[PDB]
Amino acid sequence: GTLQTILGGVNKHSTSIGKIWLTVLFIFRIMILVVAAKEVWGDEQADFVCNTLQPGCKNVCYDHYFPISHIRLWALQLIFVSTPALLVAMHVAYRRHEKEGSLWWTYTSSIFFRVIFEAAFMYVFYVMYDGFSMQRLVKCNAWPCPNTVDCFVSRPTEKTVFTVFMIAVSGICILLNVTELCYLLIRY
Amino acid sequence: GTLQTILGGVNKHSTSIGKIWLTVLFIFRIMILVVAAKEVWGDEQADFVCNTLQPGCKNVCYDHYFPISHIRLWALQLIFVSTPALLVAMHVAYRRHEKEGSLWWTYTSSIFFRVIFEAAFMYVFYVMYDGFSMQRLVKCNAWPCPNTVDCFVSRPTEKTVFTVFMIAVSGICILLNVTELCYLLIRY
Repeated sequence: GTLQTILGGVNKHSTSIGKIWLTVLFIFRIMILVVAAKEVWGDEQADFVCNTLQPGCKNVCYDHYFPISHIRLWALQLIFVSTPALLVAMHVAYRRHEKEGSLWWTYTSSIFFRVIFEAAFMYVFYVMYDGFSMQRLVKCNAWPCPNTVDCFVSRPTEKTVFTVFMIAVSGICILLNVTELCYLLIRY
Repeated sequence: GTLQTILGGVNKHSTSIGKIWLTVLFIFRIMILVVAAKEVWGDEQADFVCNTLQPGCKNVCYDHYFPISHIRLWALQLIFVSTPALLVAMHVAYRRHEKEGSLWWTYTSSIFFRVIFEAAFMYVFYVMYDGFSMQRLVKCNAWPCPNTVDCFVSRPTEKTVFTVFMIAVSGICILLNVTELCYLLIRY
């Protein structure tokens, strides 16, 4: 709808890599998250199965091993990497309404925050889920589960495929931002 | 019925302790086993409850912790301590039909086997069940139970009360047999 119209304006104001490659990969990630990945995680808790009769053990074991869902993490990441661009668009429009360094300092800082947000969320993915591969079986001993209980994840393989996809694209977006930084560094 | 009539005959052929005290304690144990204890163990497996959804885990955990039921052990013990008396009764009757040392050697050996059988079964009770107290909770990890499963025993306290009763009486029967041995030892 209006999203592509809005992205058209920020498309008209960027650099070689920024106009084309960064914008395409950003839309690439949104499409994957929306049309494909969001329904892989639909039954994440409904189809989580634990071999026990203890009431409440399923709730605490799912919450222990999935403190925040993968799709919610990706939704937050896309929002954080798109706000610096949104700020520049309004900042330029505000400057136009009133009417080198002013735009240069904002644009350079704008791509600096995207690298930080991109790397921070990638780091969170690794430490929180201990690698990018999801297991079929999780062993849970949190109260009130008696001793250790076996619980089984829903669609672990398909979730691994989409996890590798999102991580790979995010790593590419980091490299593109770094090269854009270098092109504005050699300019001096 | 005829059991007391049969016990009357062996009552007429024994010694001071043997005629009265050993016979009474033997009948004492049979009454407890039959009229009281046998229905404490009636629902031993029916009311054995395990906190799991694994099919077959209840069967293997009950079999692991109760390889042979207490009442079946006591039934075997009473049979074994009553056959030496039964042999003497037929041996004497056979001797009567045909018609000091011959009866003395049999009678002395007869009370010797009762001590051995009484002590052997008491030893089995201790090693197999690790003391004379039954626990409410047993932890079981035999296949196919996943990890360790909590299982709950039926009527553990009442079974402990009758276990202490049968063990105490059996220990008294050992002492009575030993004193009878001493009385036939000082005779020389």
